[PDB]
Amino acid sequence: RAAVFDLDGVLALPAVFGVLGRTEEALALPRGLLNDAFQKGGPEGATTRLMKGEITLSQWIPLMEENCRKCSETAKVCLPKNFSIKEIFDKAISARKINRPMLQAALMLRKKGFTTAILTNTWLDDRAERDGLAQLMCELKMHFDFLIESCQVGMVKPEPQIYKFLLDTLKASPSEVVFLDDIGANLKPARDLGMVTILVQDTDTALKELEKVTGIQLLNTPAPLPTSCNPSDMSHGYVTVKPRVRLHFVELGSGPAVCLCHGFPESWYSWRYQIPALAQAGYRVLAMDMKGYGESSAPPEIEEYCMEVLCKEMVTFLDKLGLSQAVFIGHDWGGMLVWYMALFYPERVRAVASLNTPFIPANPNMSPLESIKANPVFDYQLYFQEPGVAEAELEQNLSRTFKSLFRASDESVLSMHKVCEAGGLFVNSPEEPSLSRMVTEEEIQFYVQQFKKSGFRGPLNWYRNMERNWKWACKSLGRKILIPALMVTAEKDFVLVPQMSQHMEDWIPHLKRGHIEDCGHWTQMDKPTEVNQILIKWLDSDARN
Amino acid sequence: RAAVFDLDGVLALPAVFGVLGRTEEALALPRGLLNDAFQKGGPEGATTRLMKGEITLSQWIPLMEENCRKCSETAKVCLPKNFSIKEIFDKAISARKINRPMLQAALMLRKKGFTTAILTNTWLDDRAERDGLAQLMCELKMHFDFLIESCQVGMVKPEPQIYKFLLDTLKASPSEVVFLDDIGANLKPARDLGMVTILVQDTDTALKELEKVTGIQLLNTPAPLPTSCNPSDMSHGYVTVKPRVRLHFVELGSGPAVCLCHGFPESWYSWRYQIPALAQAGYRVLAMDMKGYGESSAPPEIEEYCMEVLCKEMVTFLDKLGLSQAVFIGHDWGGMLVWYMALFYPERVRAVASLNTPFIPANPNMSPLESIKANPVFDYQLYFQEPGVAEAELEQNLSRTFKSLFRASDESVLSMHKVCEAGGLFVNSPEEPSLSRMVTEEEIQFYVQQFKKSGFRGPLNWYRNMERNWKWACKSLGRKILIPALMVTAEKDFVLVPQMSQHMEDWIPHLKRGHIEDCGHWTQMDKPTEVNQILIKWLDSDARN
Ligand SMILES: CS(=O)(=O)c1ccc([C@@H](CCNC(=O)c2ccc(C#N)cc2)c2ccc(F)cc2)cc1
Ligand SMILES: CS(=O)(=O)c1ccc([C@@H](CCNC(=O)c2ccc(C#N)cc2)c2ccc(F)cc2)cc1
Repeated sequence: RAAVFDLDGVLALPAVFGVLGRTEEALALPRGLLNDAFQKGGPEGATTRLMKGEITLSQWIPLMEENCRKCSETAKVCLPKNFSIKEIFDKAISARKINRPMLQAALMLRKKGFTTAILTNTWLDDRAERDGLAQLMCELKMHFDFLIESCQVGMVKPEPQIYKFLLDTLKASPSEVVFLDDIGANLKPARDLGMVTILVQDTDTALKELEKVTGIQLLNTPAPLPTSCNPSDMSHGYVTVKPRVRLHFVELGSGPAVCLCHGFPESWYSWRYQIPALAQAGYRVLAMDMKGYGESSAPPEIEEYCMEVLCKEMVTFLDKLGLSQAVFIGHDWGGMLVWYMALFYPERVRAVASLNTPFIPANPNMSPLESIKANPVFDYQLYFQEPGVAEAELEQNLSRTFKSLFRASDESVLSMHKVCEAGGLFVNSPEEPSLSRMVTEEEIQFYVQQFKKSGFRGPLNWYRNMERNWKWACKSLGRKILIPALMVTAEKDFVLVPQMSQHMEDWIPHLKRGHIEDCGHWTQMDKPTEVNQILIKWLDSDARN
Repeated sequence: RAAVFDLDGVLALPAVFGVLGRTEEALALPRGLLNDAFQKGGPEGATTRLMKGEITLSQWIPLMEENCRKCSETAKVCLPKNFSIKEIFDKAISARKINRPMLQAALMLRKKGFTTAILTNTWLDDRAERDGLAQLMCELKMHFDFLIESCQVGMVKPEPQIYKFLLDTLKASPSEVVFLDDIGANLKPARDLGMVTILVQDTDTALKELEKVTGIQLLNTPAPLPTSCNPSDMSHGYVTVKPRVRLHFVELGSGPAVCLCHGFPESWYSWRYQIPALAQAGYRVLAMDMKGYGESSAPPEIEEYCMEVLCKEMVTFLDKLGLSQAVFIGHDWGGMLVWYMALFYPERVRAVASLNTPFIPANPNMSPLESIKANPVFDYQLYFQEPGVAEAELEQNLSRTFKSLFRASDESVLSMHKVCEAGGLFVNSPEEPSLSRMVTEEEIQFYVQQFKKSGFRGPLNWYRNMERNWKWACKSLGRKILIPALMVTAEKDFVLVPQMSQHMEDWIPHLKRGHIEDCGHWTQMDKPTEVNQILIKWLDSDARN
């Protein structure tokens, strides 16, 4: 089945066309005058030339002016002193926003296997403010299989040929397609060809008709998840920071650079729900494969994964990309890394935020090993110390590893206490775990394929530098973090517990906080919507300025 | 040999330290008061803690205030009502600019085989305006082999240990190193260790001493070329636009996106002289391998290289990167592509500029083949038509191909007239051309290695769509280009001659122009300095806003 949506008055409101009407009233012009001038000449008039791509919007403005003068002349009325078609359309175009419920329905239909398309009468926009529209189309168009624009195909609704062209690109028969439009005249040829047609006035009634005919719930459905990433559709970047070390990243959006740093044992892909949201919010997102992971290099030496070297390489990464600063947002081990970036390279850090991981200053009077002992839930970290032991258990069955790890707070385990005595992470774990509700089998297989390259040696080495990190961290014991900073705690992270962050204000006076209840350790995919809301509010506040 | 430069008062002026003096005068304070408060406590004072990285600049401010109060108390003077150390240093830091002649000397020394370094007493900067400094250090640091900062190594000049640390990272003996500094006290330990030392007051005298001791001309040398790109040091991006098509690009900088499009038969690397300049000027540069080239995909089908498909893929490229617009700058075939982007996708084009290639509207009354015949210098294009003929000649000896093509206007040939009758491009060409003054043997071998992947089939296919491009271009004959536009002509391009652009104002009313005399077809490497000046002035005018 197929579903086809118009843009103006359907996926975007208010219909620019509906501004003519409101404008007429405001200026106290005769009803319909502006709409009349707009369509004047029908098939051979200025506006049809515009919609077929014969001329640009800026060439059209003067033509529209002329039609307005002729219409006012005929109607025996005068147009206002500073009457300006340029200004009127600027405002109408800018006012138009995405109709979220209609978009949501479109996403549901595609998710359930429909091929979807936007078919729109539109123009080539060369106005100085054309970027606003450019941004609208971009956001919408990514959610659809096809976008057919009159000005690119040289055809316009309601000409019968464009409907045949639609069916051809849909590779579907008319009876297999639903077509939604707010303009009855433009529906007729669709109906004539035999497709199901919906006349959109109010969105809710339209979606009622739409769910009735497709047999799929579209109205009053549960809150959808944020948009995710298809790895194959992303821009992949590669930067050599040292002769044998290259960092891979995925990049999306424009605006202030935002560098996302994942935890153990994860991937750039762990940010899949924030990447599109942050980009759409006006940021240039750079989601790293951290050293040891995925398409980034994974040298064997333990020392290659100490915080001092990892931080230095992140600075080099910025240097090579030509960035003086980025905002750094980290989760888990990535969260610890970003605190040290703030502490040692404040000049390069526009702002810093950590999910789950608190900033804990080094204790100069206690070995890090001792500190780890003094906390039952930290037992698995000692298990990780001896090279080879954990690698073997984690690498044995990768699908099992990730299905056991990536689980919501209710779906547990694992129980990271008494792991050493038990003799392993999964010693009490099923061979074939159920799939957690947070992930799909396909998402799990992505992580599986990523870890086939380098395995767990690199990732585990992040844990094998306790003494070295402690020494380096001690150098910072006189400092405070005084750049913009955000700490997000997760109620149900049973290792990185919210109370671990209780004293951070001592080191970070102006610290801002967020808190997510009913949220386990895997914050980004556990509660993506709330994560996105927290980060975006904080970015627009403390980074973007 | 090695050369080591201080930052403040050497590679950057004025020395922030020299603001204390000017500030004292402006406020009519006792001479030296501010400088005294700044150094108070010597080895154990607040400022030494700052320079060793014990505390940040923002923690230091209050300490400096206190020292100022104590000094004024002792001197029996009062400090002004709104005396503010924060404000004073903000201004001093911002005023500091790169000392271009000193940098130039450093570049020459490195070019001639010196290992170079910056050794600086500096601080961890967590001020709200820290990015200004971040940007200074970034620009400087890329030109040096090492940067040693006191606050990162926990040592400060003039402590003897930092000089030993310098020598260790230089891997050189004292007698092999020259050390330039504006502070005599900081030179002594260097001199004591036996290195050559230069006390920098005025830059010119310092460079006089420097050239005398190195035996290399540093003063009043010819204008250097702009900074180039080392392919291994760049960020490389990859985007799949279609199942079998991926576009590779190099990316540098932040700010408005600027997409550079090369010509035939070139590479992203053809922009090597503009990439660093444009980034430094405040743009995010994306230099493409165009379809058919380098690390981009090279499908065999001729139709894959028509303008309609190439343009559509560039739009998809923007879509996947999350960019609503980019400025498009093209040269040669890239220049033609960018004109069509402006014409068919104005919404996505922030601004458009072409080097050499004029915009020539399609002639609806003449086949493109006919038009090509009507111009002797276009003869080589007919030679290119039949698949396989030109590929064989261009692929036979790649080094020869590029050494013959990439030549300044005086160093010619080739003579692209009567190529068909002659039976080939190089039929009158030497087997082993001399190396043009525009390129090095190493640059030539880069192009050689790039074309080993896909050869010339893809690139030649750009020429094999004359009829198809003409048909598509005819659809635009009613339009004008009304977005910001720049045409740069080159006096000595004997194919894309400046007079070919004479009527462009008819189609592009607000067209801006640049013109480069004594410039051949290979504009970017022929006259990189002037290209950079023209583009940057136009960007800051018509794109950046
Ligand atoms: C029981 S639960 O709440 O669901 C939960 C589940 C999984 C984990 C993570 C934790 C990984 N992170 C760190 O070990 C870490 C340590 C120090 C700093 C510092 N500084 C940062 C991260 C984990 C644990 C064991 C694994 F084999 C894989 C992943 C945490 C809580
Ligand atoms: C004699 S000189 O002045 O030094 C000179 C040297 C080399 C060239 C370039 C020209 C390539 N470009 C185009 O053929 C082109 C055509 C139409 C549009 C359009 N629209 C764009 C480019 C060239 C020519 C032959 C080659 F084998 C390789 C490269 C031009 C002038």
